[PDB]
Amino acid sequence: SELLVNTKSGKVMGTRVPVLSSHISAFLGIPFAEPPVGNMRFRRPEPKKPWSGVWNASTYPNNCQQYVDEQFPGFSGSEMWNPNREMSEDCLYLNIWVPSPRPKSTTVMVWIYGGGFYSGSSTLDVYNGKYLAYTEEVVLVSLSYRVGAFGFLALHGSQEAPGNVGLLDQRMALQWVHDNIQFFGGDPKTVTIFGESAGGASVGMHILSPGSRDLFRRAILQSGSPNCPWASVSVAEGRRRAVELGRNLNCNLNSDEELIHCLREKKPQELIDVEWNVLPFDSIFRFSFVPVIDGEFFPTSLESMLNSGNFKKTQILLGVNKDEGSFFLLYGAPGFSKDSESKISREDFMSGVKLSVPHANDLGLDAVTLQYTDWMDDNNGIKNRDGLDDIVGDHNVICPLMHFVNKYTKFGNGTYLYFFNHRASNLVWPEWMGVIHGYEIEFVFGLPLVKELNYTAEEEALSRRIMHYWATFAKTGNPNEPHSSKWPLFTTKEQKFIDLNTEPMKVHQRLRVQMCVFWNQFLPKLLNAT
Amino acid sequence: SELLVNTKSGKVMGTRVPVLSSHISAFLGIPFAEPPVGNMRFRRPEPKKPWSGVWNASTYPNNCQQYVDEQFPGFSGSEMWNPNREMSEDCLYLNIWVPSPRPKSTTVMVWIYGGGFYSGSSTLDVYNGKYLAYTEEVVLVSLSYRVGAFGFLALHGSQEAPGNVGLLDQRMALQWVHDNIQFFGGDPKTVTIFGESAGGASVGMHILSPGSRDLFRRAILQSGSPNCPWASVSVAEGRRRAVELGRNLNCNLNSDEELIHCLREKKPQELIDVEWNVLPFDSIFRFSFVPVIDGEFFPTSLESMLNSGNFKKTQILLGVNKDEGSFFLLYGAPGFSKDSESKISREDFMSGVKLSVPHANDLGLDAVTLQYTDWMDDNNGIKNRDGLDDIVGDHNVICPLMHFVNKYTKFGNGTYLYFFNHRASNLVWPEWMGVIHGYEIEFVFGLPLVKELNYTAEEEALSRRIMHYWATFAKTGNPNEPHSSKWPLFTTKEQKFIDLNTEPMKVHQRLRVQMCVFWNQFLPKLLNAT
Ligand SMILES: O=C(Nc1cc(-c2cn(CCNc3c4c(nc5ccccc35)CCCC4)nn2)ccn1)Nc1cccc2c1[C@@H]1CCCCN1C2=O
Ligand SMILES: O=C(Nc1cc(-c2cn(CCNc3c4c(nc5ccccc35)CCCC4)nn2)ccn1)Nc1cccc2c1[C@@H]1CCCCN1C2=O
Ligand SMILES: *[C@@H]1O[C@H](CO)[C@@H](O[C@@H]2O[C@H](CO)[C@@H](O)[C@H](O)[C@H]2NC(C)=O)[C@H](O)[C@H]1NC(C)=O
Ligand SMILES: *[C@@H]1O[C@H](CO)[C@@H](O)[C@H](O)[C@H]1NC(C)=O
Ligand SMILES: *[C@@H]1O[C@H](CO)[C@@H](O)[C@H](O)[C@H]1NC(C)=O
Ligand SMILES: *[C@@H]1O[C@H](CO)[C@@H](O)[C@H](O)[C@H]1NC(C)=O
Ligand SMILES: *[C@@H]1O[C@H](CO)[C@@H](O)[C@H](O)[C@H]1NC(C)=O
Ligand SMILES: *[C@@H]1O[C@H](CO)[C@@H](O)[C@H](O)[C@H]1NC(C)=O
Ligand SMILES: [Cl-]
Repeated sequence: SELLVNTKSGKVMGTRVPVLSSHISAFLGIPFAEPPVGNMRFRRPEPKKPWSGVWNASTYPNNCQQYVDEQFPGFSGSEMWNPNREMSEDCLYLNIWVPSPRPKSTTVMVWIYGGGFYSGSSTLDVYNGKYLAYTEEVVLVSLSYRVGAFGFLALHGSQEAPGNVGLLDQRMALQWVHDNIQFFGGDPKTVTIFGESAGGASVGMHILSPGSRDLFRRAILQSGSPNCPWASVSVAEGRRRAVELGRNLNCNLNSDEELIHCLREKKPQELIDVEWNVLPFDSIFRFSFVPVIDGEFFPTSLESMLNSGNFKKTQILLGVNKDEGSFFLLYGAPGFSKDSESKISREDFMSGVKLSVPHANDLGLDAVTLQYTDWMDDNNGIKNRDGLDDIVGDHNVICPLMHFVNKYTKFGNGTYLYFFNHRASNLVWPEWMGVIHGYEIEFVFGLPLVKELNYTAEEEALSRRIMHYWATFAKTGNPNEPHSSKWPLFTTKEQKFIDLNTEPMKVHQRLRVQMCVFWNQFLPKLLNAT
Repeated sequence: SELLVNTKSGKVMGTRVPVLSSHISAFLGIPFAEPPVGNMRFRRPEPKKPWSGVWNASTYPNNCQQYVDEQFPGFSGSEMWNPNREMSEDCLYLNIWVPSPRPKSTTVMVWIYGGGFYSGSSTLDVYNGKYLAYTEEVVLVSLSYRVGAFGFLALHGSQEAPGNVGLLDQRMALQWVHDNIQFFGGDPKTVTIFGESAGGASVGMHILSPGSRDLFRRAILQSGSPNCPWASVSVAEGRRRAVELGRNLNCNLNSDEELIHCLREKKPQELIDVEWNVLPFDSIFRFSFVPVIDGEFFPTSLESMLNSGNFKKTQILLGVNKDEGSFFLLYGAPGFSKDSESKISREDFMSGVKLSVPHANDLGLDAVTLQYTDWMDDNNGIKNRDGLDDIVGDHNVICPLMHFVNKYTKFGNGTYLYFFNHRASNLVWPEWMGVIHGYEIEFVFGLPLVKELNYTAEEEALSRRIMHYWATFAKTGNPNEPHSSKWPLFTTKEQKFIDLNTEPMKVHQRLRVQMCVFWNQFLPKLLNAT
């Protein structure tokens, strides 16, 4: 009744779920695509053919095939991001939380997970949509999309592996929401897409892409933006990496057809076991199979589209965390450890700068080093550690996002910018890692409202504040409720943003402006000239 | 008797001068070279031919021909640097102050004036040697040398205008002191050469040049060093500037012989009136006719000599003032005025860095700008003003001297480094100009001991401290008297220096190390790329 919904592709039966001493409706694992298996590996997705009978939507779906992180086996801080369901190429499903009783036509929020375009799952505990759906009375959808080679192997000119098909998975789930969310009490004209890291870059890519623009109303980007250096490659580099994948697996490389036929014969984990081998440099915060600037999903270069205003004009809300770079250093840079303060020697600092800016020549590396080194105190291991942390976060997340925010605001209809700098009281990671990439998600999704998880009362209040900003923005284009302190519009001239933490809101201006002139203006000019 | 001295070139008669309620002997205007006039213009100096009779040495000599500064007619702050005697090409003279009664064999200090190698006079009020000679019981000499085209026109390969003849003037005066100062009670084995700005660069140039090394014992460099960017040119650039001088005067340019012959026929003022026209760029802190790296006075490049230890190994005392760049901006950069706070707009800032680093390409100018701009507050006219001030001082004086001191200390026998940051209570210049290039000289020469000049008691104490440091260093190679606070040696590892001011001594380390990494390491590497 409330749990039995007839959609344009067939009937679905959801389940009644408890939430915070109440209940709401969950529809888990609804298919929005034909399974992209067999001959459909690497191909654009196809709409799900209608089914007869009742689709059982009581259980989370499979997760897409991906490299599983084993660096810290059994450690919750890393395991919380790994697939928690069986992995399968048959993974194109979405999940829906609906307030109970079903509202008439309410705001919809669609979550796009991150994971560097090589990993990610809609089913992680921190993406549980029920607290936000219940607390803010929104219809909350989480989609899925192919990652790694399965989603982003790009042999431009082939229609069998054109590239960007994981972005097209996202778009097909948005099309399904557009066509069906009315049956779940959602308003298809008031859909907000939001996501973090690669999911934030994805949100920005749909803002840019003409074929995506009519499938949502407004957007939220968390710790990612479409212009991030890791978020896309050229057609030539994508082809190079695809050919090198075939080389690693002893494939015929004489033609796209023969290469693709070979790759389609391999078991999924065979592809995954060599995926990191196709990267051109030793690096951190770089991923093998990512979106390609193809001339179709992206009609021209990202920068030209931003400069000309060739993008969807709407409201955006976006922001970054204080220490975006810290876990990346843990995973690939010398001298870092989860079990120590990770004081970094001068030698390991120089190695880390090179891993962090792998495309830079030696003069570019010198420029980065000078910008982040205190030459009154250059053997300070804490300053070396924190300097590397800032390099990774500034280069890969904060300054790309500030470039996006300044270009977008010239043409958009409203920008709201935040700086999340609260360290959770119950964090399992060491203090040197600070406010880590991804650790605002648990506040956005209301996990501190769960007493059993042992957040402080101020952390519950912060989460409620953030959920209300997010959902009020989603409903109206403005995070502030009329009548009371106000989160001010970010403007080209004043460039205001707010901190998000347990203290009373403070307004600041020009987020990280000094370092981002270096990353966005000077270093690109230096690398181009040298 | 005491005032009658027979030298190797002939007899001289000095004069008895009052000083601080006592008296000392002065020997003013002693010739040490043949007048470099007529066909001797531009040529190496010749020793003064012996004279008969008694040279009347009671009067200051003529000053060398030079561009006279008329920017502020009648203003003492600028007029105090202009020639105060008649100008003449017949200007190669020296002055000697001798304690009374005549000492037996005492320490000698020889002053080399600055003035950008285009100006300067031994006879300025602030170079009056009588207070230092009387107070510290030293024999004090001030020499002279040809400036401008007369001293540094350079047509390499010609023996008629080889370049560097002003430096050979200085060397001939050092040779005269070596041969004759014993007759005045001075020890030729304990001669300290000291000088400021171009005079300080000159002192460092005699440290490097083999033909000079044996003519002094130890050295003091004030706000100047031999590697300063304004202090030398290549043989090719020296030739270009010489030919351009001839072009400005409608000279035959077909050979060095004809060019030189044309220039020797011109009145001195004719050369001076076009001197500034040969500079390659609009600039500040750049001078037309300066030492040339010739393969003779300087056997190889300054950097290669510093790197190999090819220089005199002895003790040095050297340092800088807080605001070296300030008067240079007043003289040639937009927005600066002696009669205002000189708050600098962003537009005038950009023009100022271009005038300050004239040799830099656009990428280099961006790098300077980024290094000295606070992008949280880029329209602050006070920050823009002080940033430009720092740029001029760091690039032209402080960081070249810090490079010299770090290279010298690897091979030398004792380095003492100071930072002079006292603004005089009776200064005639506005507050924004701070601690100005040249304004430590009056303390070195003891002018605050003259009650009539209205220095404070604390400033007289500071002057007495500085004169005792300078003279104790001259006598012993160590500015400290073994018995009490102590000025520590500058070492490669700890890099210590002291402030010089009216407060109790502070020891610091790594003088302006952050900016000097930029000027000494990064920017040269940037400018040398594709
Ligand atoms: O894995 C590699 N590099 C790497 C991984 C990552 C990485 C790891 N993870 C784990 C995912 N978990 C987390 C997520 C987030 N936050 C986290 C916070 C803490 C811990 C895990 C997190 C937020 C966004 C969602 C995901 N994400 N990114 C980031 C940057 N570089 N390199 C690698 C792995 C195997 C083999 C090789 C390599 C390298 C690559 C370079 C060439 C040579 N290599 C190999 O052969
Ligand atoms: O004079 C010019 N520039 C300039 C002068 C100077 C300059 C002036 N002076 C006066 C000397 N007096 C002082 C001294 C010292 N301190 C002083 C402190 C305050 C005032 C005068 C001082 C300490 C060292 C001894 C000298 N010294 N340096 C410094 C840097 N740039 N440019 C100029 C002049 C005439 C014509 C032209 C130009 C420019 C040159 C560039 C090309 C175009 N130009 C001209 O046509
Ligand atoms: C050397 O020159 C000085 C300076 O002109 C002569 O001394 C001046 O002489 C006049 C009268 O002859 C006195 O009124 C001044 O007081 C003197 N000034 C100084 C500074 O001494 C001196 O007589 C000359 N001696 C000679 C020519 O033998
Ligand atoms: C749907 O699946 C769940 C678990 O697999 C089960 O508990 C439920 O009864 C199923 N409903 C059906 C088959 O109608
Ligand atoms: C958004 O657009 C409306 C209508 O064009 C305009 O009135 C409003 O000022 C805009 N707001 C912003 C923040 O651009
Ligand atoms: C949460 O707090 C309760 C109450 O003290 C405690 O029993 C439980 O172990 C805590 N859980 C965690 C994961 O810290
Ligand atoms: C100076 O040289 C002497 C002679 O070798 C040496 O004993 C002394 O340690 C040196 N002093 C410094 C400060 O280098
Ligand atoms: C010194 O001060 C006195 C009184 O304060 C004044 O008469 C005299 O002119 C001053 N001298 C100078 C050189 O300024
Ligand atoms: Cl100042």
